Amino acid sequence: MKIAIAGAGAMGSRFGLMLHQSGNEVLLIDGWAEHVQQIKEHGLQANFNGKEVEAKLPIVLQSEVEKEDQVDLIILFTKAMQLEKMLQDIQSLIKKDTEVLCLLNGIGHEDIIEKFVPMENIYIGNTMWTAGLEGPGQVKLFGSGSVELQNLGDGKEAAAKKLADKLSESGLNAHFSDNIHYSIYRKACVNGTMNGLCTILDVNMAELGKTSTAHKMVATIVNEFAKVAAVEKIELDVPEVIAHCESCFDPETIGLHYPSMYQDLIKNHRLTEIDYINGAISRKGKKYGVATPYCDFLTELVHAKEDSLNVK
Amino acid sequence: MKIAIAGAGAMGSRFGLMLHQSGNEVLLIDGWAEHVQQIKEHGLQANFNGKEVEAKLPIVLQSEVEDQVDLIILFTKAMQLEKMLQDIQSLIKKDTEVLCLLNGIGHEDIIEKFVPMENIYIGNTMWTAGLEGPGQVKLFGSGSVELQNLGDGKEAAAKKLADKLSESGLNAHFSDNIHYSIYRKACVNGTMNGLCTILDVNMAELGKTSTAHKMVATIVNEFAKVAAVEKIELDVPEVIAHCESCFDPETIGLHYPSMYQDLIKNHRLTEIDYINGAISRKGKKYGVATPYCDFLTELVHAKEDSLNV
Ligand SMILES: NC(=O)c1ccc[n+]([C@@H]2O[C@H](COP(=O)([O-])OP(=O)(O)OC[C@H]3O[C@@H](n4cnc5c(N)ncnc54)[C@H](O)[C@@H]3O)[C@@H](O)[C@H]2O)c1
Ligand SMILES: NC(=O)c1ccc[n+]([C@@H]2O[C@H](COP(=O)([O-])OP(=O)(O)OC[C@H]3O[C@@H](n4cnc5c(N)ncnc54)[C@H](O)[C@@H]3O)[C@@H](O)[C@H]2O)c1
Ligand SMILES: O=C(O)C(=O)Nc1ccccc1
Ligand SMILES: O=C(O)C(=O)Nc1ccccc1
Repeated sequence: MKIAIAGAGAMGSRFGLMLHQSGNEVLLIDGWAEHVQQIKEHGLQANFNGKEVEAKLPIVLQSEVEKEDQVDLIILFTKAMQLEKMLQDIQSLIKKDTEVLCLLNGIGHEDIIEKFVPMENIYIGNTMWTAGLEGPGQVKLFGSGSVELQNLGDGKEAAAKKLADKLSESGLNAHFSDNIHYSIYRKACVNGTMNGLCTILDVNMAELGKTSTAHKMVATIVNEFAKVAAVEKIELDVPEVIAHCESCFDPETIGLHYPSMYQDLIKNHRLTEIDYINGAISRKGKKYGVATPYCDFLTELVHAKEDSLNVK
Repeated sequence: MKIAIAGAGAMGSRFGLMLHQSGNEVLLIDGWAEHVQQIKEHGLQANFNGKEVEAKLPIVLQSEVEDQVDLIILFTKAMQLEKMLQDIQSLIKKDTEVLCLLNGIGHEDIIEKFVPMENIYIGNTMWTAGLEGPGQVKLFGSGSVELQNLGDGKEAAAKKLADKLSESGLNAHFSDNIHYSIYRKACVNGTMNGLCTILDVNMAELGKTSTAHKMVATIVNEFAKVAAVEKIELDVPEVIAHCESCFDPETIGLHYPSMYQDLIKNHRLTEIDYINGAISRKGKKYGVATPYCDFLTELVHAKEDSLNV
């Protein structure tokens, strides 16, 4: 099939590369002009599991997408703050039958996606794959991963399973889930603890785990996520989710890495996705009458940090 | 009168120096051996408002005290206060006034283990100081002191003590509501010190951020809820404004708070357990939610652990 990767940064480049290596036709769509020009002239370059790889993937600036152009599957992989503008720029690509899959971190992206895409064509999930964008046209891809996804449209279960199988045929290890909202919240707890705490404390995940108060901070935040999720009839298994968060402390899994939010703000001086993670829990709390002070304070701290570095 | 400065770091050095320049007899007591040695050999050196100054002040290691004084001024960091009181017990006679001007809350409790209640005076100060290295301080700006007796009937003795300090330029005032005053300064220390430390900014930089006001106000409200249980009713709007006045680059805004100097610059443990930590402890005791103070205290301890302090 024809697959467009809308947002061809670290993760988008991974998925595009893997989907291309299995014989899919892949179009990359991106908003970073220098990145697009590099890929045009020299292809996408990857340190892929140690091996230098190059692939000439077609790429277009999101503002230059052709209303004549058309794909079967759009995979969204922008950062949360770029999602709307990306959808505005590529709407003409959204035809009757086009599947649209969102695998961004954070909560609530469906609402935005539903302004541009018919409900029956929306698939959402999250992923445990990782990736790094080293500079224009350059990515570093290590580790293993998985994808979970579910259809949001009534009667699209089989189409969702098919979509997961298709991704799995390119090595993406994708699974259909019958409770994607539970799965999104659970992963959001990980992003809601590791990302902001590492960023503010200036540590990697193993270093965070070594501190005497990490467990208390993680557990308090996870409880706040769970109280908000319960209002939406999602009952998180808090002890399992706390343990799932703390498993990131292990050097043998992902502990030696810095989370994406750290790479964004501390290393690259870019705005973070905090409003969509802890911030989403704060805004829900206010609306539901649930106290979410740690999410409020962590969000505030991260914004302050962004401001202190003069980030956008 | 013979004055001992128990804890002769940045602030203890200021007070000692100013008290000595007015003709008081001053003994410094400290636990930093290298600092004590430097002062013995070369005197205490200060950049004092731009003038290089040297004063040869007697100094003794706290563990080698022997040597009576009339007034002890405590100026350790909070974490060193108990050990300091243990080491200098022999100096605390039925006579001796003991004045605590440390930042933080609740130091009377520990002082009462060593000092009779009628001899305890407490307060806080708006003076500033920097310890640049052993035997070296930098002293700029203006300041003030507020203090009150804790013992019944010691009001006049407290006023006299304030006048004495004022005679050395310390701009000290008696207060009839020292607990209000301690809480109000603790709100400053409970916002600026931890937030600057965690965010790696000076006070003016903190004030320029979009969320500083919200963080300050939430914290101040937690202090006020705890203080109200103890029948202290903070004027929350005025306290918030007093905190935010630190944001002004033309007054104190260009400075890094003491906690920042401690942990980020010098890799030393902080006073967090006696500021935001004291509000958390009280919140547990009174059933009052203090989540910002809990989280800020946790974040600072995690920061300390990450720097292996
Ligand atoms: N990277 C990871 O390991 C990881 C893991 C799981 C989920 N996620 C999630 O996947 C989504 C995408 O993350 P990502 O890491 O691929 O983001 P990314 O920042 O690498 O890319 C996002 C978009 O930003 C653009 N961009 C990147 N750097 C830029 C710069 N300097 N100037 C201009 N544009 C620039 C990219 O070209 C791309 O269009 C996010 O929601 C993220 O949280 C990421
Ligand atoms: N510095 C300020 O401007 C200021 C302003 C108002 C209140 N305060 C408060 O006054 C109290 C004392 O503060 P300070 O600034 O004078 O503390 P300080 O850290 O300058 O000195 C306190 C004690 O620690 C010792 N010390 C300092 N560095 C050391 C080292 N490297 N190794 C071993 N020992 C060392 C000092 O000799 C001193 O005895 C605190 O409660 C503080 O919060 C300080
Ligand atoms: O950093 C991120 O944004 C992210 O999702 N990291 C992550 C990936 C897989 C497992 C755990 C955390
Ligand atoms: O840094 C400190 O510990 C401190 O108390 N600073 C401060 C001084 C004077 C006025 C306001 C704050």
